[PDB]
Amino acid sequence: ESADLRALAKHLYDSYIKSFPLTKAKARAILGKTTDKSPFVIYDMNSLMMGEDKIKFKKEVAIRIFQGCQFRSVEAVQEITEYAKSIPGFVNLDLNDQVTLLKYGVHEIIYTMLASLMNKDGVLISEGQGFMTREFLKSLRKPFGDFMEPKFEFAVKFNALELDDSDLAIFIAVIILSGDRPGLLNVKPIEDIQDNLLQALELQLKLNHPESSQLFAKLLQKMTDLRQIVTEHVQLLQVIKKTETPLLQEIYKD
Amino acid sequence: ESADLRALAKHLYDSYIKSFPLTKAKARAILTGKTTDKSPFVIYDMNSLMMGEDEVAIRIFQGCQFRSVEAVQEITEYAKSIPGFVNLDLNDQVTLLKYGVHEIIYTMLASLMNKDGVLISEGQGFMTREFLKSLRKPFGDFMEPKFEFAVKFNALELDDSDLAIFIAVIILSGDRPGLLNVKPIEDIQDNLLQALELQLKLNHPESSQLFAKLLQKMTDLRQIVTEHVQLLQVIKKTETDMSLHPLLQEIYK
Ligand SMILES: Cc1oc(-c2ccccc2)nc1CCCc1ccc(C[C@@H](C(=O)O)n2cccc2)cc1
Repeated sequence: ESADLRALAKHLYDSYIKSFPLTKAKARAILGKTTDKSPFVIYDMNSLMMGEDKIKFKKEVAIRIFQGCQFRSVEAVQEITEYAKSIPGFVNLDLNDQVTLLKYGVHEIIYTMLASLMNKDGVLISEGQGFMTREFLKSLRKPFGDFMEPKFEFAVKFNALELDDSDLAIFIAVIILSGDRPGLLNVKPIEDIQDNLLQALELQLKLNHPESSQLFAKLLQKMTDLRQIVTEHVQLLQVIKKTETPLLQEIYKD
Repeated sequence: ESADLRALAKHLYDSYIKSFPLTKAKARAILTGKTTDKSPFVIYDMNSLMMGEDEVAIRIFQGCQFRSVEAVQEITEYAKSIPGFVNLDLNDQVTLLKYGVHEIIYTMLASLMNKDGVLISEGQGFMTREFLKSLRKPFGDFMEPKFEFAVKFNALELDDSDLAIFIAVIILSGDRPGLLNVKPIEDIQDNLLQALELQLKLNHPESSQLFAKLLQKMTDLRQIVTEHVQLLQVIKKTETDMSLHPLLQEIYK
């Protein structure tokens, strides 16, 4: 029934709003033009120095930035974890499976949601208070110059679909309820749920983007691009391990 | 109009049948015991390999190469039948084939597989999964991920008419590295995706969201290709005397 799919769609949009403080609509207004404020721009080493001193950020510079992405990605995991629980049926799943789906899904959500904060020239930083340019990130080092580049390329491609928060809220849920995560114990109810969410997403895009033909298919094929980016992210973290050689190390276990 | 989509579905299926001599329907008939087709000789060890022939790890490897070269040429014929494909920039035609070819091969190879092995030699033979594992250190690994994919993919229970549209969709992907005109390619794929969407709903009415589940397999396919390339580079260096087929070299370049 199309009413229940629409009900599922709004539920999720309502949860998403409560879970994620900095929304795409907001990020876009900031990027985009709503000149009621302005983010501090970081475009080289000197602008970074002021960036710290001016707005509060709670060794080598290339390292210090990388460690900031870690801090922020840990914050995002809690936000995504909170959102997951609102997805109808998710908390009724076996607890090991809940943890499994969060464990593997979280990086895909992060880069998906990152794209909302990125344009072709840079990324909003620190609750949108800043803007780190793409050039500045390119110019970091032999290891750290390629950390963000693949994520900018995906964003450019992802953002060309012009999804909004109402669309994304349902896409994110689809991602979490992936029944192919390794080590899952009861795959059926996960797929039962994802199938329900895929119906709601399908209907969401049709009503919200009636002229955008086959957008559902294009977005689902963007799931390969997310998976490939996540794959080649740990491929950098393996090399970081052999370059960046205590109780904080524990907090950012992964 | 759906009628236009049904016409495209029919057209692609027809070309599929004309391009691929060993269909899934034929493959399944041979595997299950249908008396339309005849039973395969089974290769499960060295003597059974010696009998069927009436160093082996390399022999099997060069055998898979010859079959991929053969498949590439079949896939190339199929592609040309795809409305709009031959009208594309020639450079892109080659690029779409370069990256789409192996993804098609592993998709269609699933059709020839069950959990316990794979049809060979136009369905005359059947080589067991376990036998393929028992091969030399660098050659014992190549087929497993293909089997693990096939088991998952075959569970969707697509038929040749479904596969015909899906492989069309794979070929006309506008995200291939180095394409010149993404728009004409994506316009055609939209049309194909619509057709597939209608094909699946009609052909598999009781099968919820098969379209979405099918598209998500394109993830699994791309991983299979990367694992394989990695694994070929190991053999380049291990086996200095082993030759890869020119057509396969230029694809992997
Ligand atoms: C296990 C087996 O053995 C034979 C075979 C064929 C003829 C003679 C002896 C064995 N075919 C198969 C499997 C089906 C054919 C087949 C297998 C694998 C591939 C992928 C293919 C590729 O990546 O291009 N390849 C090349 C070398 C190793 C893999 C393409 C085609």
